[PDB]
Amino acid sequence: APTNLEQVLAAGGNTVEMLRNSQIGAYVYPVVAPEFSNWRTEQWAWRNSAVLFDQTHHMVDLYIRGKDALKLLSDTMINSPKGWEPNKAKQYVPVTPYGHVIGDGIIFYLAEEEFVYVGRAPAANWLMYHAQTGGYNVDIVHDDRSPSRPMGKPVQRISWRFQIQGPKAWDVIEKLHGGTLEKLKFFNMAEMNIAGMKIRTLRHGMAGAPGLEIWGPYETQEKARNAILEAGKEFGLIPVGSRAYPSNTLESGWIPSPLPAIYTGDKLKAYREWLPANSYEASGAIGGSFVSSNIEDYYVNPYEIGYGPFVKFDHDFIGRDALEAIDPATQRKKVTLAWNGDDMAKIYASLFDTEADAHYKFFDLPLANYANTNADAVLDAAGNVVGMSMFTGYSYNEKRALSLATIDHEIPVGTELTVLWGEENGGTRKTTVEPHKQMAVRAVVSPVPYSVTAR
Amino acid sequence: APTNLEQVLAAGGNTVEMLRNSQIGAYVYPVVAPEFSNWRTEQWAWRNSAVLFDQTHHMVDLYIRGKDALKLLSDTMINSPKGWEPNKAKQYVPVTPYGHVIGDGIIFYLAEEEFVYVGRAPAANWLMYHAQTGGYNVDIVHDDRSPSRPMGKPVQRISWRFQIQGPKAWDVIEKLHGGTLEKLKFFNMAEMNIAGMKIRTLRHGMAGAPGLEIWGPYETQEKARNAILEAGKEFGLIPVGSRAYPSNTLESGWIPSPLPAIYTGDKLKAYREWLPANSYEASGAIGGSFVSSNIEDYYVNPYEIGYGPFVKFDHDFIGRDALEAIDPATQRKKVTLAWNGDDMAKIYASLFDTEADAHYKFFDLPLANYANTNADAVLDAAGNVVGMSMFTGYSYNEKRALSLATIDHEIPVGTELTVLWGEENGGTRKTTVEPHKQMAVRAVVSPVPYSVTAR
Repeated sequence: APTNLEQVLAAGGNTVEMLRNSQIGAYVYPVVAPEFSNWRTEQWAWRNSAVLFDQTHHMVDLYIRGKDALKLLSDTMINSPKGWEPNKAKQYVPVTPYGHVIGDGIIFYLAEEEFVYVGRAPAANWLMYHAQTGGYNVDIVHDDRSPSRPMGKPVQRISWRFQIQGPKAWDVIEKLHGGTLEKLKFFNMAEMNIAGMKIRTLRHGMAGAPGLEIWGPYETQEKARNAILEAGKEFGLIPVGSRAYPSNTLESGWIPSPLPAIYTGDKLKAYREWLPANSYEASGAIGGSFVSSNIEDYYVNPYEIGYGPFVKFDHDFIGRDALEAIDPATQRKKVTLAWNGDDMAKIYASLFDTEADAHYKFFDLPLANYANTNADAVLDAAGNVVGMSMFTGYSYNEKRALSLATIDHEIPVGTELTVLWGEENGGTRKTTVEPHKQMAVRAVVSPVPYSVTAR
Repeated sequence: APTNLEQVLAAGGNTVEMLRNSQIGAYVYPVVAPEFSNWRTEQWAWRNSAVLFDQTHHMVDLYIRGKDALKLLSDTMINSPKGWEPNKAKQYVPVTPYGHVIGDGIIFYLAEEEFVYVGRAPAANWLMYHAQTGGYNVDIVHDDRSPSRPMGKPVQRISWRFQIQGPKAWDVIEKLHGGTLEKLKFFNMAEMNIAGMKIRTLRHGMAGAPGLEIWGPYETQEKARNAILEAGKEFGLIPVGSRAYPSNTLESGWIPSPLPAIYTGDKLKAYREWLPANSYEASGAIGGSFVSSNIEDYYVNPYEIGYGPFVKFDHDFIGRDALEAIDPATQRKKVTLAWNGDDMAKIYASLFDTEADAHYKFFDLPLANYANTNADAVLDAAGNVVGMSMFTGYSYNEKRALSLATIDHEIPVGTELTVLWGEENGGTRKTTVEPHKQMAVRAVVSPVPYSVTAR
């Protein structure tokens, strides 16, 4: 009977309990082969040779055109619009009237009155809601991420999207281009040659080496991919599969999975009435050890997950007054947590114990998340909750399990905290969750992007 | 330049070195979603509730029709053809003139002069070769297994193929049928109702409970699957994904991956000249610790992997004289090996050691194979090679790592052997293999199908 999120919550009991017991299953990175060689060698190659990341399938694309497109973005983003011209992209971050992050994605300024958003569903949904109901003179084409389990059905996108990354990425890029390619400033857009095509580019990079994101119409996907793989053999470039790909951010530092902070607040009710009952927001899941009965305790604001530097009070935008009220120097801070190797060994050892009543929560490799939104409690030595761990996995490059977290600002790097791993009472009813007992895992606060920190 | 296997071997150096360093990558179970809930709960359900196995995509189908179809099978199988009539299936096992297993699969006797083979490529290739060159009045339609990495392209098969299994499987089956369904003898075929369709059935089962394999034309796949999932909710039936599915045989006892024993022998040269250069046989891979320079040391005969009882000297068949020369009571025997939990913990612990020069070979869960054909040496206390371990993984039902092996006949159950896990010299050049060091893993000989054995 419910058709929108507001009706789902009215009928669904406590919002946290619903989300933490959702039947949605895993958050899937679709369609791309799980592995091409193996996830360990694929992780190694983005730090030691070169890789082709296939980003064609796991993100929502919004094609936004019209007289009011730039206004729609300016009205809804914390980012400065001042001086923004075609061929520059931004990491679009919208907040609610209450100052909390809704989501984020990349907004490409393609030409006059032509933009494309690329990212998870929540910030796309917010843009569509405002384009539809806010009176904007704008046309939107929504191209959903691909189906999680296509089961043999054909898959289409409007565009393909790849990245070429790694210490030898620029060598591959210039080999493809046919000569020297200028390294522009980060997120500036241009073009390059690939097999006689003019391919638009976005200056990117990771682990201290420049790279590119590239895209084009879906029909040229194979033509481009085969040229990249062929030219890159000289430099050891290998394609990366969907098993290894999402673990890259454990090293790069981007938290992809903030809870869309839209479940409460009278000013957000019209949005809850617009969001479908089968939306990401209504159907998705929360996993991990952090327990509150108030869904607001799962919200983050931009300063807490690293977007403080993007906030610019130089344009009107939703949530501006709330952000101006915040003191940036007392906000929780994004860190990397380096999980203790002995504790990791203990977690895995418990899978092979034939006599114990229970084992510790299965920690998949290289990505251990088991919901759309991840929320593990971070504790100090006295047992206080001092942060929230939001994305969890393992780097073959570091031989460490790692998570991205937001913790109280005064905690110095090198501090050993604990992350409570697993859920309470044998686990929630999520279909990703097998019965298990919890473990406090020792974790050292480290910088973001990750760098090795003595304890 | 090479067009067939014979030319590949002539140009490729030592056959073992080629196969053990092949660039083919992983042996993939295609198209079916890796997980629907999670592989641990999916494994648990085939022993505690019910499951839908989706077998539509990982096997080759041969549709064999004609006056000489039955003769073609009789001439090539060790199995007795005596008294074989429509609506009985057999596990077809062909051997070479030298007595060695080529492969195996299920042959359905559908009607007069109508058969279908379902299994891995090698026994299908053998059938096609004999149908094409042996003078048989027979027509064959070859329907390949689905692509390993479809990457969004549409996937078609002629038939869908499911199994319904688990202790509550028969309850689900009878709910679908609309009433009582007679349990026929194993591998006898009949029919059942599913959503108003007449669905052909194959009597099957596992873990002491009866089940069915069912099939139909590809176009009714969804209609059947949705009815099965709907009727099975009452009994806790869940679909199984492609990550958990191939690990079922570690409990059931079937070794899927004998090396096709066709690389040597003058009587097999005509077959090597017929096999394409991109065949399973030419392009595939051998992985594991067992090292010989003679590819024949990787061969098995039917008595060594459990098909001795199928051998019937009551018809003419290829390899009959070689099998009659063998003494069945001195042949190596198929067993399950129960890997030591402390050693498993040590294998996994090494992934989290930031200071060690090397770690042990990654042991994926729940299936740890890293080639088409698996060959790990099994050692006794004195260091002698006493068997070959051929399929490796982990059962959440047992909380044990397990492998299927063939070992010297005189080794009693309960004996603790070792399996050498990993490859030598840092590992072969297979793309599934990360750099690693070896470990001798303690393993207790146990019966097949697996049952817990005190040491």
